[PDB]
Amino acid sequence: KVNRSTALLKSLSAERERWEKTSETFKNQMSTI
Repeated sequence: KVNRSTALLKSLSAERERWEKTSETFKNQMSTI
């Protein structure tokens, strides 16, 4: 279904941005160990 795929694309884009943020915070914790 088209709505199904569109919702998946939106949620995976949000997840991609979230995981970029998560990698940034992991590097920040890396800098302070």
